[PDB]
Amino acid sequence: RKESYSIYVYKVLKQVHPDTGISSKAMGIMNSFVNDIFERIAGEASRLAHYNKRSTITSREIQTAVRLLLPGELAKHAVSEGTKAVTKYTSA
DNA sequence: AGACAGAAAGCTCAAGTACTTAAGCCTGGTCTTCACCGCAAAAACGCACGAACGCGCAGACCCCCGCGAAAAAACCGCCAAGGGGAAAACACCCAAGACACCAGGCACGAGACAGAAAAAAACAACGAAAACGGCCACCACCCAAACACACCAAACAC
Repeated sequence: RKESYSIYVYKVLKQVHPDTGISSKAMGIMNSFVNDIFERIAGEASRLAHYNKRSTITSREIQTAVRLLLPGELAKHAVSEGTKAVTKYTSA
């Protein structure tokens, strides 16, 4: 039962485009994409942590990594989204 | 009132103490110039876990061989337009000069802010029980794959 991001990418698609489906080949592309972005961000956060002699990866490390990797408006909106989500989550 | 005496500062004259020098030149050799202090991190050896090792079974799936339809791939030929060569020329860039700027070097001052130290707690990891989200199995539906018709419209000729 080798695990994947499929259910979520289909949930998000159904939210943004209720009448649009997804081929298996394109679904594979999305899984690869998610995995790749995950590894870019986590790796940058790891480097940041090591440089500053810290042992925990917190939201600050992730935010900075996002700012370093995502170009322009992609970064600005991603940061907004991430901040909104961690705000909503802490205040439950 | 004055005359006598005693008590004074003074003054001088013997003991004790601090300080100084100690011939000129010359030749070799040997020895030594922070010592004792102790943390860093590279390393020794035991102990216990557990990750990877072995080996055995399952079967999935990769290799090989077969025949046919179909198409792309190979070969040949005309030829046109494109790559390349030669030529003009003009004004774009390099070169040389004189005058001047500001980069560079050194200096000192002030202090913002980086690195360290000591405290203190909120936050992450651990063990545990728990149940529901995400996976597999398998069904049915309809998007796009396909074939057949057709109108449309770019191409090139004149």
